[PDB]
Amino acid sequence: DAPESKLVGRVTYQGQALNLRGTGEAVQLQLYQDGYEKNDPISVFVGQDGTFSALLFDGEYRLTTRDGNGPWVNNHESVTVNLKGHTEVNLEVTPYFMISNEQLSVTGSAMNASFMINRIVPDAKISRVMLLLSKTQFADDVNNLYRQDFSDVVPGSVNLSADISGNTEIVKAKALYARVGVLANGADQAIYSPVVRLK
Ligand SMILES: [Cl-]
Ligand SMILES: [Cl-]
Ligand SMILES: [Mg+2]
Repeated sequence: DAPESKLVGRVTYQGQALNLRGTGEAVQLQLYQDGYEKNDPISVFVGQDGTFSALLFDGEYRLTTRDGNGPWVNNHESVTVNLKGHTEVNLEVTPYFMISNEQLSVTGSAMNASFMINRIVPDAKISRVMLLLSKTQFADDVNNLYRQDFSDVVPGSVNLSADISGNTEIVKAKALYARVGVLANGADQAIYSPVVRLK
């Protein structure tokens, strides 16, 4: 009916893609269009690696975060998109925390996780830190085979060990993936490390 094109994008911080919950419509962005035709915003769901893709009608769009949704300041961050042919964009946000220098491993007895939690927003506080394992490439606070929360972690160097002994599902798993998550006080979603395949 009208020219259509693929829009590909990423949510980033200082140009680096964010690691998020990419399942269950956990993290969404909105695409707005201003014109005669009173077009409602289009919802786009962000993946685990912070990417999104949409087949849309060619035109001018305003890509923004959804109010109060995501592990970042509720600043209504936005970017103008001129969609004509295959187009790629990024959207800069301000995360509460960033996870870096991750070292994730499993023994027969424990999941060991060493990493750094960097505070980006000066008054942000950590609500919980999560150690996760999954049988699949998808791992998050809902989608996992094993989850252990830590509620007294502060920013800086972190060294955690979660007891996975006696967990038959981990022993049975043909493939095993690990991830860590950090949820800020007042946020609806955590920030994560990349998913690491352990077996
Ligand atoms: Cl062992
Ligand atoms: Cl569990
Ligand atoms: Mg901005």
